[PDB]
Amino acid sequence: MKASWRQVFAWRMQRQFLEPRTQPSASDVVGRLCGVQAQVWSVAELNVALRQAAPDRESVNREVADLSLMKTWAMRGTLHLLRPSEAGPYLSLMANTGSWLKPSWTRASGVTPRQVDELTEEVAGILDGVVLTRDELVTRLVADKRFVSMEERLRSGWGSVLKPLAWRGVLCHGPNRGNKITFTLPASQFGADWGKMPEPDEAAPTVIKAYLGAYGPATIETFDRWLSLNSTSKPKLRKWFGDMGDELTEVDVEGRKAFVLTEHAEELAATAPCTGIRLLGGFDQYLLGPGTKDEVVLAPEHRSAVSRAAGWISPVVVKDGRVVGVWEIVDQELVVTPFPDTERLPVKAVEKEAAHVARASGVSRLPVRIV
Repeated sequence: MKASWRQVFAWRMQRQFLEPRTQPSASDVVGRLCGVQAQVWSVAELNVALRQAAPDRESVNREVADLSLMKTWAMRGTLHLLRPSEAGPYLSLMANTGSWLKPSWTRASGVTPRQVDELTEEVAGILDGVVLTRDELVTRLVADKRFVSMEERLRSGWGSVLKPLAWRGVLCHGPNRGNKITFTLPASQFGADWGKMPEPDEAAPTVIKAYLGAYGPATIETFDRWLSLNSTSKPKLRKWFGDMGDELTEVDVEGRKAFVLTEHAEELAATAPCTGIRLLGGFDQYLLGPGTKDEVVLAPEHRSAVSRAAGWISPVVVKDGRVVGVWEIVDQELVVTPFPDTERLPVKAVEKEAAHVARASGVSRLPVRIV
């Protein structure tokens, strides 16, 4: 079949609870979006709240509190919100990349593959039904003879060393102790909601299904870029997609051959081309799904305005499905900065979005300035 990009954009925005507007729970949003980047917590709250007809940013904190959401390291090694019952397949595929097996990882971390296995085992035992800060956990570890020589390596580079453990499912965030972050065992925290982790082969079709269900149609390259910055074996990827067979449909999207779920093929073909304005927070999944690199969404000459140093992903103005500018809250005003070659933004449409963002931010009003 054929489809236009504006069809695809409209369909994606329907799947991602952007247009039309409904009132999904935080778990519904996180589940649908295949996770939400949560390194900056305020940004994760906003991106869920903006996907609710009546923005409810505290829904994230509440559902984290009642343990219907987990925080751990997943895609591309970054901190994600995930539904605990859905986390398995995602994590299994990350472990499959075996990033920590590379000599370069060993040289940087100061931890051997043998030692990663030992840490996996020991951390799982320490955190079983136990909540510890980083320092508390590291202190427990170095009491061990296998790890006493590693104390310096573990403290300074904990952020890197913990990721294989997260991917293997032996650690995740516990409840915050005041302002400090804690770690615990997923199995003990989530109980019957924590399923046994699948092998990568059985997990792959689940992850691919979930991905295409929000960010389809897409290529294999685009999928693995989102998953792991293209770290997966390419022959393995070919088999994963191939074994799904007619569960997938090939779509010619204005020249680009891509895969969509067959169950969504007819729906996509009937979707009207994307129209309208949408104001998305920073690090939004609408962008990160297909990737900021995708030139049909974001023009290459304007990419540096969105994706900046230290991995900053700006809030974006989306018009007809394409990124046409950025925005920022300054002095409790919503300041919009369109790109030079961007069409004149209808002020009333922007102001309506600002009111939606205002509610999602927990403030009464956000005056608009277009710069």
